[PDB]
Amino acid sequence: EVNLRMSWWGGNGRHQVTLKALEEFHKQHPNINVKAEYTGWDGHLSRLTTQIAGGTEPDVMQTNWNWLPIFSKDGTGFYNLFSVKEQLDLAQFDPKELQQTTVNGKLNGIPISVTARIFYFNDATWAKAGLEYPKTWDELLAAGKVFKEKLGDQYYPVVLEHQDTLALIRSYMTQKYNIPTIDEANKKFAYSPEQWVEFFTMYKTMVDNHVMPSTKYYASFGKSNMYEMKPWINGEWAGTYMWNSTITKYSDNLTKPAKLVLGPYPMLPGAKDAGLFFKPAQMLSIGKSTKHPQESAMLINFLLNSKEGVEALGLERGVPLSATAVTQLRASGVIKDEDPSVAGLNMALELPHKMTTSPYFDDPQIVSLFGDAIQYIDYGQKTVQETAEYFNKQGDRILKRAMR
Ligand SMILES: O=C(O)[C@H]1O[C@H](O[C@@H]2[C@H](O)[C@@H](O)[C@@H](O)O[C@@H]2C(=O)O)[C@H](O)[C@@H](O)[C@H]1O
Repeated sequence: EVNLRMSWWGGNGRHQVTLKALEEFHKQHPNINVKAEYTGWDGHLSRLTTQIAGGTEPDVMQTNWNWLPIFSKDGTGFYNLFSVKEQLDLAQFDPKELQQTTVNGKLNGIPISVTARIFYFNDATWAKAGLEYPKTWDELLAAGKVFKEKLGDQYYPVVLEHQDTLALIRSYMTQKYNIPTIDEANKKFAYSPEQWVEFFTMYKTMVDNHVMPSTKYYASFGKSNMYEMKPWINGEWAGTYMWNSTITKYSDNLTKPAKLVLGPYPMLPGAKDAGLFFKPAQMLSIGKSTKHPQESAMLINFLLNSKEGVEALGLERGVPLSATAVTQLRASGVIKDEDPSVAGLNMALELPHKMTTSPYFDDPQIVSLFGDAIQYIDYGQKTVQETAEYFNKQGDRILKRAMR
């Protein structure tokens, strides 16, 4: 007679399918009740951090890979799933994906899917602009002027939120210099002061060349989710550098007949590595002190492995890593090669991508610092030179506290 709580984040489409899956789970186990706790991405980590600090987190959580150092530096912040391998079929998940979710030999999460940020474009707006999708960084930067002149000041090749930008310029810097962004031995960023000048100078170039809204223009709209903004819905902001695993949260709010379409991935001649931010998209974890680890395990197995859970959940989290699950969704015709999300992943996997991203590159205080920094620049409060030093200094401090 078992009462479980489960949290997750995502759009309403993801909420809808998860809710149907939990109703089927309860149908399958009338002795097991699941209270569902769901929101969008915004504030979700923050609410979870409060819960975990008071020992009141859910039995089952959808978790983010970059949270592992936050909650489980020593692998003990989430229940070890090696202890519930009897309810939960672990062999369906590739051992090297499961290694991305293991900390000090403890299995902290089951990776649901993998993802990298790639370029998707509004095919309607790009058609009107008369432009081909950029194949090079130089083309991306040259696209802004064409949009601006051809279609109007309100038209932009892409919109980039600060976290997207952080990833994008890093990918460019990885292509050029082929070094990790974070030096983990020394608990600090690897870039020289000059490469940080180059990083923020690139931002300023793209903003001046009309590639994307400045953070000041972006702020003139409202506090909405980006995919919920008018200039996104009406095609004026004509693309996104986005996780393939959540691309329908974006393309579903376009004005028909507009679609998001996979763009090419810009690669500097002579680059040894595309500098993708490629990671597990999300995990399902069990609370450290859950009073029901076995029922929590059963629920995660249902959702990720069972015919019924897998069918219900569809692709609202990306392309399943579970071998049974992904085979199932291909056989039911739900996974189609031409779908932007599946095509996005295939293209990414073919890109040279040996460099892995440190979970510290996505530390929420580092991401928040980045947005502060480009806002310094856009609102004229710091020069590029000053912003680059500021970011390097304040960032190395955060890293030290984060990697503590
Ligand atoms: O919901 C997802 O599928 C993703 O959520 C997380 O990303 C955040 C937002 O949900 C997403 O719209 C994007 O803008 O980036 C945000 C972020 O990266 O923190 C995960 O980080 C993704 O891997 C994915 O699970």
